[PDB]
Amino acid sequence: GKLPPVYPVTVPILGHIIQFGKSPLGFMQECKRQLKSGIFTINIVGKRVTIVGDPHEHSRFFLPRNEVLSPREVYSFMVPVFGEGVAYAAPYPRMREQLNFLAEELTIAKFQNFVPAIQHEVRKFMAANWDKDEGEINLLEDCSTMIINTACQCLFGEDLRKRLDARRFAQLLAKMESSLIPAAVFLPILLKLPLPQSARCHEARTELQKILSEIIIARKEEEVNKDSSTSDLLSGLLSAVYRDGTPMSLHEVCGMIVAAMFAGQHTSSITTTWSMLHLMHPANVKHLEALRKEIEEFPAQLNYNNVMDEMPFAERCARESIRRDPPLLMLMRKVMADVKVGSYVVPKGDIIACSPLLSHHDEEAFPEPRRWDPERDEKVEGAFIGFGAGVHKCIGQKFGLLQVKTILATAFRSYDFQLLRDEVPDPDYHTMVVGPTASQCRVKYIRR
Ligand code: HEM
Ligand SMILES: O=C(N[C@@H](Cn1cncn1)c1ccc(Cl)cc1Cl)c1ccc(-c2nnc(-c3ccccc3)o2)cc1
Repeated sequence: GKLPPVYPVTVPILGHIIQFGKSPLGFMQECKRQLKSGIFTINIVGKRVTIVGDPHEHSRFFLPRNEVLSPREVYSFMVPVFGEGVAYAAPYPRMREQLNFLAEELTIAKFQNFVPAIQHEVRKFMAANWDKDEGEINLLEDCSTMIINTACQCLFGEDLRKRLDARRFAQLLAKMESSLIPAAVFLPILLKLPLPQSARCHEARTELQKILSEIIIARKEEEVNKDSSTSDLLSGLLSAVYRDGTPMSLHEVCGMIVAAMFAGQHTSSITTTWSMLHLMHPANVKHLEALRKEIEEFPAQLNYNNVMDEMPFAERCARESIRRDPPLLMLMRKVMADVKVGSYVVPKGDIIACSPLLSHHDEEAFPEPRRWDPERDEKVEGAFIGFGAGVHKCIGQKFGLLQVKTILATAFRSYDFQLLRDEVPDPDYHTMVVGPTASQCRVKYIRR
């Protein structure tokens, strides 16, 4: 009656999923062009997915309440990692309380200490691995390693870090990441079947929870004497009290730690990696010299004020990396009730989606979208959705960018880099969180 245009189904069981796999951006643009409409419906394994692909209409996706546009069903596949009743799996008011508590642990007030702590970890890394006059590295692997160290330095007590060090924490997160199946969104039977991948999620989460409980017990054994107990993400969340007067359970605390550490790890690593890749490319020398000018007068020891107040260009670099190659390609909700978007009604039962990948390549909002240009601004309000928006906007943005900017400032003060390829790497769309193709990320570092 008032449905968006349906892109024709020509291969029935998997309507558009194979073409989407082959070229996510190419596919979606072709739907947009052929149907002459930013708002269109594709068919994924038999499920209607209505894409809100017109930037002018972003608010119709991001602003409706959970009860109308629901995130629970689309995050169901992450329950084995977050836990039953945690985050999106909890009743919505309780979901928001949990997410709010997490947000409060990532506030700007803590950054006074985070900045030197982060730089210290970075400098430790570089000293140990970038210690030659010049050397070849995988930049993606190395940025990932730095982000695990910097994040854990900020958010984990030293006792926790001893128990769960960078190597072990990486392995744990990797076991989780490699064992999740986003396809379960469209093949919900997967969540009910015996799968090795589900078992592995349970093992990893159980290992983490065991470690947390041992740390909690040890702190309680030792605290009365200390006069100075450990303050970290774990202790913060443990002291949270819900509006009904009850504390978070360890189960919930573990899940929220999984959520934070998982969320921050890949996105922040990938963002740092893309930024450095672009900045070291010849097409972008004007931009590199803009970064080197920004940071030229900084102390050897970055402080809060340097990073928070005096790095607007470095931040523009991070943001435009996410603009061009957003780590999260597709944001989704389940439609619980009919919703107006543009000239259309999206029916109850649809999955509705808003794709940072598609929207970031709308040529009205972002002319020449495959050009990386940190000096661009959007020409359509709210077109940039790299960190989402509205009800579920990213709560980790500032902390993520804090780490990115600190690495950029620290790396480029002491090194140049040469990309060992003519072009900036292709994005690799095969993974949950999309980064540059790992095998294309070998670079030469050169000490200054
Ligand atoms: C570093 C680059 C980052 C990018 C590009 C990014 C991107 C996003 C996006 C697109 C969303 C929206 C999800 C949706 O609409 O369904 C989101 C939400 C979220 N992000 Fe991030 N994020 C980043 C860093 C972080 C970090 C460092 C953390 C935690 C330390 C974090 C934690 C979260 C959480 C908890 C949510 C859910 C918010 C809610 O549901 O209300 N993110 N992020
Ligand atoms: O990593 C995921 N979610 C993360 C996103 N994140 C927020 N900041 C940093 N990352 C996440 C979100 C909320 C919370 Cl609290 C914890 C996490 Cl850790 C995630 C990745 C991919 C998908 C996904 N599901 N379906 C797709 C998809 C569907 C069609 C085409 C392409 C992708 O992608 C879902 C979740």
